[PDB]
Amino acid sequence: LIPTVIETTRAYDIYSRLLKDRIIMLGSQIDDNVANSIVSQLLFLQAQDSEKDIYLYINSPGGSVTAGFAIYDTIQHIKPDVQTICIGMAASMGSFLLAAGAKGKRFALPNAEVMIHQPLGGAQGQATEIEIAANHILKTREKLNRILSERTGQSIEKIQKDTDRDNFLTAEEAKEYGLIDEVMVP
Amino acid sequence: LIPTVIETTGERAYDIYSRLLKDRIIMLGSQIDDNVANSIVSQLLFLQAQDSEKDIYLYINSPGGSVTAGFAIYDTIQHIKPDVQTICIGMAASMGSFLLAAGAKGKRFALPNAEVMIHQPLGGAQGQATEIEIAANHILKTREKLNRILSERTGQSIEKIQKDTDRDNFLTAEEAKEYGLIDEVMVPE
Amino acid sequence: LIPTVIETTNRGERAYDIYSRLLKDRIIMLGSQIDDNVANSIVSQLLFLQAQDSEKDIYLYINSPGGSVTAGFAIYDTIQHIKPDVQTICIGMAASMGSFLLAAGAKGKRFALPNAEVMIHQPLGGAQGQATEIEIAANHILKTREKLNRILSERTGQSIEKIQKDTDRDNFLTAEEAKEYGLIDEVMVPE
Amino acid sequence: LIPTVIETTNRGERAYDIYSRLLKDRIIMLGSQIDDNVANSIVSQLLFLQAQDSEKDIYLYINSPGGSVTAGFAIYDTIQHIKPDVQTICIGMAASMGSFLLAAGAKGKRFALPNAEVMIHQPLGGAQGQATEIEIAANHILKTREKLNRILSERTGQSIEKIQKDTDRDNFLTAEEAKEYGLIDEVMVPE
Amino acid sequence: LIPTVIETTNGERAYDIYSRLLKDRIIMLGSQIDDNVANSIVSQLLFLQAQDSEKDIYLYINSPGGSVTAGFAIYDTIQHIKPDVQTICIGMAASMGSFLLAAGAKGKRFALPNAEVMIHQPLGGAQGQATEIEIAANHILKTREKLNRILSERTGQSIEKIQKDTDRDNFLTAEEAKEYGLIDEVMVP
Amino acid sequence: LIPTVIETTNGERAYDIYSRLLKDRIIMLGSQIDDNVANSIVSQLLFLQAQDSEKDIYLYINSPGGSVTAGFAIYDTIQHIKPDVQTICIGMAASMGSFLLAAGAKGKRFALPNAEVMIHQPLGGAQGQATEIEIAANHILKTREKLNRILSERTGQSIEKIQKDTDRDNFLTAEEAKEYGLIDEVMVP
Amino acid sequence: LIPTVIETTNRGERAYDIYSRLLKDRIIMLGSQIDDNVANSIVSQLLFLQAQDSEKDIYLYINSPGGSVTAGFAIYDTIQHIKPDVQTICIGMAASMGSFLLAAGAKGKRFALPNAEVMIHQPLGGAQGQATEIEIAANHILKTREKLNRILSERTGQSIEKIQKDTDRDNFLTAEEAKEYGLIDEVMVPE
Amino acid sequence: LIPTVIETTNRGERAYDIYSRLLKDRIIMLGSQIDDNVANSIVSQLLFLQAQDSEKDIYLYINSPGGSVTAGFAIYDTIQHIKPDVQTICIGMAASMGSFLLAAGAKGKRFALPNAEVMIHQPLGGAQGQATEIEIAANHILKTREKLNRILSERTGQSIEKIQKDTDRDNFLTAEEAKEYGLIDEVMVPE
Ligand SMILES: CCCC/C=C/C(=O)N[C@@H](Cc1cc(F)cc(F)c1)C(=O)N[C@H]1COC(=O)[C@@H]2C[C@@H](C)CN2C(=O)[C@H](C)NC(=O)[C@@H]2CCCCN2C(=O)[C@@H]2CCCN2C1=O
Ligand SMILES: CCCC/C=C/C(=O)N[C@@H](Cc1cc(F)cc(F)c1)C(=O)N[C@H]1COC(=O)[C@@H]2C[C@@H](C)CN2C(=O)[C@H](C)NC(=O)[C@@H]2CCCCN2C(=O)[C@@H]2CCCN2C1=O
Ligand SMILES: CCCC/C=C/C(=O)N[C@@H](Cc1cc(F)cc(F)c1)C(=O)N[C@H]1COC(=O)[C@@H]2C[C@@H](C)CN2C(=O)[C@H](C)NC(=O)[C@@H]2CCCCN2C(=O)[C@@H]2CCCN2C1=O
Ligand SMILES: CCCC/C=C/C(=O)N[C@@H](Cc1cc(F)cc(F)c1)C(=O)N[C@H]1COC(=O)[C@@H]2C[C@@H](C)CN2C(=O)[C@H](C)NC(=O)[C@@H]2CCCCN2C(=O)[C@@H]2CCCN2C1=O
Ligand SMILES: CCCC/C=C/C(=O)N[C@@H](Cc1cc(F)cc(F)c1)C(=O)N[C@H]1COC(=O)[C@@H]2C[C@@H](C)CN2C(=O)[C@H](C)NC(=O)[C@@H]2CCCCN2C(=O)[C@@H]2CCCN2C1=O
Ligand SMILES: CCCC/C=C/C(=O)N[C@@H](Cc1cc(F)cc(F)c1)C(=O)N[C@H]1COC(=O)[C@@H]2C[C@@H](C)CN2C(=O)[C@H](C)NC(=O)[C@@H]2CCCCN2C(=O)[C@@H]2CCCN2C1=O
Ligand SMILES: CCCC/C=C/C(=O)N[C@@H](Cc1cc(F)cc(F)c1)C(=O)N[C@H]1COC(=O)[C@@H]2C[C@@H](C)CN2C(=O)[C@H](C)NC(=O)[C@@H]2CCCCN2C(=O)[C@@H]2CCCN2C1=O
Ligand SMILES: CCCC/C=C/C(=O)N[C@@H](Cc1cc(F)cc(F)c1)C(=O)N[C@H]1COC(=O)[C@@H]2C[C@@H](C)CN2C(=O)[C@H](C)NC(=O)[C@@H]2CCCCN2C(=O)[C@@H]2CCCN2C1=O
Repeated sequence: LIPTVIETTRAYDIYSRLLKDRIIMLGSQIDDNVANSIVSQLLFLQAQDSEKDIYLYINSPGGSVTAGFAIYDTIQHIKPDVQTICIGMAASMGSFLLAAGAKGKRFALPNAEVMIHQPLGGAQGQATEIEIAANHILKTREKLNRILSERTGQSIEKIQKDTDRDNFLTAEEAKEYGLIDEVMVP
Repeated sequence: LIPTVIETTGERAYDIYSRLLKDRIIMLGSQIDDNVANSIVSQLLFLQAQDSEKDIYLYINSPGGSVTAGFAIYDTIQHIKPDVQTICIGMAASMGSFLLAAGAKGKRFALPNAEVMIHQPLGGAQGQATEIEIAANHILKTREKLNRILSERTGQSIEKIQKDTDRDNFLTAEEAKEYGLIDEVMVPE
Repeated sequence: LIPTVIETTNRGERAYDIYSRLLKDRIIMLGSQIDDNVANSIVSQLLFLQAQDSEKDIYLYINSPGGSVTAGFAIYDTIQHIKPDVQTICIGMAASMGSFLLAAGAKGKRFALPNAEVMIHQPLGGAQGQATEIEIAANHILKTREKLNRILSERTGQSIEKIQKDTDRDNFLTAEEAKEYGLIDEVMVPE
Repeated sequence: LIPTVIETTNRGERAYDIYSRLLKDRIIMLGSQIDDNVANSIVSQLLFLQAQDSEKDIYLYINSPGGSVTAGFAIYDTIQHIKPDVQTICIGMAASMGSFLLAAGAKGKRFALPNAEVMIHQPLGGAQGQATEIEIAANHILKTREKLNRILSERTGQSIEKIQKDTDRDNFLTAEEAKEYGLIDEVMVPE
Repeated sequence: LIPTVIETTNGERAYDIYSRLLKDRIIMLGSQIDDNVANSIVSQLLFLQAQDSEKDIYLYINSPGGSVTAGFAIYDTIQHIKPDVQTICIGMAASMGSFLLAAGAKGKRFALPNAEVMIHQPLGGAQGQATEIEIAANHILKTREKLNRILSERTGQSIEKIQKDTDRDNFLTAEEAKEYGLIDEVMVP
Repeated sequence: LIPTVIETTNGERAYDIYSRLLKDRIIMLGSQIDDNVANSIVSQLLFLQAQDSEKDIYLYINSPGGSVTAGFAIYDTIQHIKPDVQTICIGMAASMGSFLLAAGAKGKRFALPNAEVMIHQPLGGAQGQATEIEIAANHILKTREKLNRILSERTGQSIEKIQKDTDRDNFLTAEEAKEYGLIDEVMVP
Repeated sequence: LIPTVIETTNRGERAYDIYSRLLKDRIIMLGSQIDDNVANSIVSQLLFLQAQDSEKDIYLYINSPGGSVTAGFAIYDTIQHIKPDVQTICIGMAASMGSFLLAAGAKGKRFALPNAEVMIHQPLGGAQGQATEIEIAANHILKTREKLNRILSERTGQSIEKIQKDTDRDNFLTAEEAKEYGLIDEVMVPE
Repeated sequence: LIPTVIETTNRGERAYDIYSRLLKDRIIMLGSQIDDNVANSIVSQLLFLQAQDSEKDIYLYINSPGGSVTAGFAIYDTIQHIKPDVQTICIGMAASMGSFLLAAGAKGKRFALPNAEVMIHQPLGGAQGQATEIEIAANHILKTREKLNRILSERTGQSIEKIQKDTDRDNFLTAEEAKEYGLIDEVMVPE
């Protein structure tokens, strides 16, 4: 399953060994369980050293918006720069969090994919209940577009237009858009 | 389970519902879907073709169902020349109560222990925010359309109907009369 | 699954399903669970027989575990509305709305066969969701119960209080006990 | 899949399904599990056959595993109520409520074929819920067993005590054993 | 997909194929034997005796058997009625099917050259208390003793031999079934 | 996949990330509230008081709520213990989650700038007799009156306003929740 | 997912799961549905705590919907058997057998938190089969209700008659209502 | 789900699961449905404790609905084989093979707590297939029942005839009734 590594100076699972050097893996669908683990890792690493950079590695299709905002707010709240690196795919809220990294320190590997889209949801019941859920999800999208605007340097209007459908971007296209700063080269 | 009857006028065999239709009675006694709506519409148009002067009688024991199917029946009632009397037996709920109130003025009835339920329309939305936005706007406009027509038929204000249909509202025959959904409570002869 | 019978008169030979044959002699069979389809059949049959003859008695044979309350009331109100006396006969079992409709027959003309069972209960329902939604559903079924007890009081000669108490749990009765209660007038004596 | 028979008749040549053809000669088939649908069919048939002729015998052929007790009593009460003698013939198997209805035939006219099976047992039921609810259903099914045993005592000539002991578990009886018991009167001999 | 056949009269008359065969006193036992099948076969046997008490009846058997009690309903009706019941096996007569094949009128039990015959012991089951399992065992054992007793009388084989021969499934050719005493003749073109 | 963290001592000690946080008096309420979650949270609150009756406890909330009774187990333990319980909403505090957020020590209830807060009425159900439905309705209504009473005291809003505001699902931004009285401060970097 | 606590102790620094840590101070958690597994765990814990110290009080925290009656009586009988006083604290909810065990605590030492719920009701069960089998299960669960009511009478100071009426249907009680009833002794005040 | 306890001696600090801790003091928990896995655990525990000390008593605590007969007999024969007295204590419920094993404990040393239930019954099984296959299965379960009744006769002081009659249906007993029967010697009086 998950391999064990030995350091001379104990036994670590590979993910915990990376955390010792301030690397956090976001490598799954974002639910509350994932979000609370990332949050706790971010807070622990600040408590260890308030000044040294943190590195968030992202291979995620996204998931829950609220779970993603738990991570987003914790990134912005803490003193250290949180560097972000896209490996494989950062989609939806995973791409949102890729863009959330410290300005100048957001990366994607050359063949990594980035996807931007509008939030997904649903409601079943009375017209009033459907009205509430529609107004809530539209306000959630407004909140997402506004932050992405500030993050990428693109206008709210352009982001609305470009996320209307699923938008698949190359690592190059992600830089051009302003979702990342550099394509990390071999 | 559907019984057969014999008439003496030669002689002919009828299923009970076809026999009532002979005397211009239409039965709306199930969940309102497309099949039911198209049946009732065809029945209403046939009875007008036979006689455009004589009254038609729509007996209602229905939990409602599809709003558009209900509206297909509604629009046919209003288009045709004959007065369509409505009679609530057992229960008229949702689109069933809407169609009960759609009967010719002075000619909407309910039996003493019949129940009338009014409610807001039900639906669903899946997918993207804009897809949910369209679905929400559609069902809200559908409700506006329902509330407007009900207002005109009952005499009640649009907002009172908005308030009284927000949650499921169960009314007795007397309460439905007082509300303006019907005109008379049909008492034993 | 229903047998066919052949009938002979001035008009000749006619084939009937057995239930349609009984209907020709003003007998309606209430022999299933009560839903909207059954109710609408009964209602249509009651109205047809009044149109045929508004003086002659109608006969409702009941072998039913009840079912839908609103469906039963569609039958109930139709019985009361039409001019002819509607006799009721319990064969086998009249439970729930079945027993309500048995008590609904014309006074003096309600019967049960010596080994027929009669069951009386309170109405059954359900609610899932918000506290307000549950309140409304509770209030509806309580008012439905009030209506059932009020009518049953008139037909039996018992108080609403006694009916409330006796219907709190499922209450099974013999034919004799149903007669003593006022649900029926007579136990039908064999030949 | 049931066959159609053509018979030359007085009014004219006629096509019947075979079960309806048998009904013409006053034979009713009880050949399935006893539910409310089956019971109401049998009741209608017995009432139709009395209306045609109040004097001539009726013949009820039984190949049934039983089923519903109340549905069985709808058939029982109708048999006893009508004037004509109802003969009972067990073909294949009469079990549970099937065996009860076999025993219910007019005295001297209850038959089983040589290799036919008769099974007698106590009522089956259930209750799930509160202790009060389980008490009611237990008391109800126990009174139902008393009613069945008391009638069986009258019909077979055996004591309630003996029937109680003999029906505690499933009891399979041969045709000759059914005769000795008093469930039937005669084993039907090849003509 | 049961085909309709037409026959001329001094006009014309339509039959489904099976009802047409019954007119010439042929009963088809061509399915698994349950109570529904048994009561149908029993009624046909009784009807055909009523039409003619003298002329032979013909039972055509392509059945894998089924219910034992349903089988005995048919068996006892065959024995009761006065007409001779000829039995013809086409395809397969298994279990209670083969029992009823052997029950045909003496000298009048047939099987087609490639038709198969299977004899076996009765199948059943019980689940519950030891007392319940004992009763169900004693019942099925007595049923087997009843089957073996009659098969002995029909075949000429001893009760002990049939017990041995039916312990497991025994498949017989048409010639073997003749030799055994289950049939009298193999029917040749 | 809960990561292990290592800390130096005058040797070394391993912690799962959540147990490490508890050492500094942080309790994570980051799942649906059931009895298992409640008893875990209750035990942590009681343990931390036992360690130090003076120092603050910190409850971090990312919960969609769940059970009301399980929620009140946590609520009553917060009130009982002497230490001030600070509440911080990350991501979402919904239903009983938002109730427990509002239950934090006065002046010490927080939410992050993009964290969402949802208030609603309690959910339930009953299926059976009218008597059974009445009891279950009266019980859930009384539970709501209990929730609204406490929320009134915590927020400053009237019992009547909260009733109106929780009739349907009400989604609040971190700023709106502050203004409402559910939290005291929006936590800024 | 349950947290691990590190505590400095006399023998040395030690890692505990939080529930085992509480047990060290003589606290047992009853925080799930009561089945045989839960019951045997509680029994073992109560016996272990007597063995360590026969004099010092034990504390049973209850957040339980109830469950099995026999499993509940394994816990009840062990509480009464041991020498130490067993204090009971209702946190969140004590329902059915949960409320019974709350009432079972040493007199003067039964508590509920201000917003904690207490529910009392009659036993739940079932039977499916013969009339004899249903009789046995009905008589068994009725005797079980008598046993529970008789003990509750002793514990709360109310009559068997009152308990019978009050537990017929589900009865939800506030902490203060539980105190007036005598199920608990005290509502636990914020310190 | 099982709590951990820390123990102190000459050998220091040791952490135990609560059931392993009880086993150190020669207590075996029989607190589940009896299958082969449970039986093999009990058998291994019994043999280990004899190896440790062949004089000191062993204690078997029983909270069990029974299960497999052969599994129970593996435990039974192991109890009888080993030299130490094996005391039995019924907590909550000993039903079926659970009650058999309760009666299996050393004479004079079988206990039940005042509210513990004891149930006795006949063994349960099934058979599907040929008449010969059903006969064999019937004969096996009947002989299994003979063996159970014969042993229960010795341990209780009742006749095989009385045991056969009393075990025909599910028979529930109080602790006192179990003592009167000879299944246990003593009802365990509280402190
Ligand atoms: C090994 C474990 C280390 C745990 C680190 C937790 C931490 O840094 N929490 C953030 C809040 C937070 C939680 C979250 F989930 C997501 C976020 F983005 C942010 C925090 O408040 N940090 C404080 C320092 O720690 C605290 O002061 C105390 C004890 C610490 C164990 C827990 N605490 C708090 O949670 C409270 C809420 N924080 C405060 O009391 C102080 C003062 C009030 C405003 C919040 N706060 C601070 O903001 C303090 C002073 C400003 C610096 N300042 C922290 O860094
Ligand atoms: C025995 C079968 C009788 C069927 C009756 C159909 C009928 O009355 N249709 C309505 C339209 C309609 C359909 C529906 F589904 C729901 C509705 F509410 C209304 C109708 O058009 N009625 C006409 C009479 O019939 C028609 O003229 C012709 C032939 C008739 C067989 C079918 N037709 C039409 O469907 C068309 C659409 N109608 C017309 O052609 C004429 C002229 C154009 C406007 C519609 N129309 C009429 O309105 C005529 C005007 C003369 C009065 N005027 C009807 O009653
Ligand atoms: C061969 C088919 C015969 C169908 C018989 C229907 C019938 O008797 N309906 C009841 C209403 C009713 C329906 C129901 F479902 C359950 C009920 F309990 C009662 C009825 O109204 N009966 C009338 C006679 O019939 C009617 O006058 C006309 C035509 C008849 C085919 C249909 N109609 C009505 O449905 C309307 C509603 N009835 C009336 O218009 C008249 C006058 C307004 C009050 C109701 N009404 C009558 O009550 C008339 C005069 C009083 C006698 N009086 C009926 O018996
Ligand atoms: C071809 C259609 C034939 C229909 C025959 C029905 C019939 O005979 N019902 C039994 C009752 C009954 C029903 C049942 F389901 C199971 C039973 F066991 C018994 C019956 O009452 N028979 C009467 C004759 O018929 C009736 O008098 C009238 C009309 C008949 C169509 C229907 N009716 C009744 O149902 C009513 C209830 N019966 C009566 O009115 C008379 C007088 C009141 C007591 C019952 N009753 C009779 O008992 C009459 C006189 C005594 C002879 N006496 C019948 O045989
Ligand atoms: C077109 C429809 C033709 C229907 C043929 C029915 C018939 O033949 N029944 C067998 C009994 C039987 C039923 C069954 F399901 C399986 C069997 F194997 C046998 C019968 O009894 N046949 C009698 C003639 O018919 C009857 O006498 C009367 C009317 C007939 C419509 C029905 N009945 C009987 O069912 C009764 C039971 N039979 C009798 O009453 C007489 C006298 C009592 C003993 C039986 N029985 C006869 O055995 C009579 C006299 C001996 C000749 N004898 C029949 O052939
Ligand atoms: C490392 C483990 C720490 C365990 C902490 C348990 C604790 O604080 N329990 C609360 C009760 C409680 C339980 C719960 F689940 C939710 C709650 F909100 C509250 C408690 O009672 N605390 C006492 C101190 O502890 C106790 O006195 C004893 C031993 C402690 C191990 C367990 N006990 C009790 O549970 C009993 C019930 N408490 C008391 O006996 C005393 C006196 C009676 C009233 C309750 N009580 C107190 O309230 C005492 C005195 C007031 C201070 N006062 C506690 O702080
Ligand atoms: C750390 C491990 C501690 C284990 C403690 C078990 C224990 O106390 N069992 C209770 C019985 C019991 C079990 C149960 F599950 C629920 C209950 F309610 C009660 C018990 O009997 N306690 C004894 C002390 O322990 C025992 O004497 C011996 C060894 C102990 C390891 C196990 N034993 C017993 O189980 C036997 C049955 N008990 C006895 O032998 C003595 C004498 C016979 C009557 C029972 N008994 C006692 O009752 C002794 C003397 C009275 C005090 N008296 C205990 O407290
Ligand atoms: C620390 C592990 C201790 C394991 C204890 C096993 C044990 O006591 N087995 C019983 C057999 C048995 C197994 C079982 F599953 C359920 C039972 F009820 C009984 C046993 O045989 N016990 C012997 C002692 O042990 C043995 O001698 C040897 C080694 C022991 C590790 C295993 N063995 C046996 O299994 C064999 C079968 N036993 C014997 O060989 C001797 C001689 C042949 C007859 C059986 N037997 C004994 O009966 C010996 C001498 C009499 C005393 N006598 C045991 O107590």
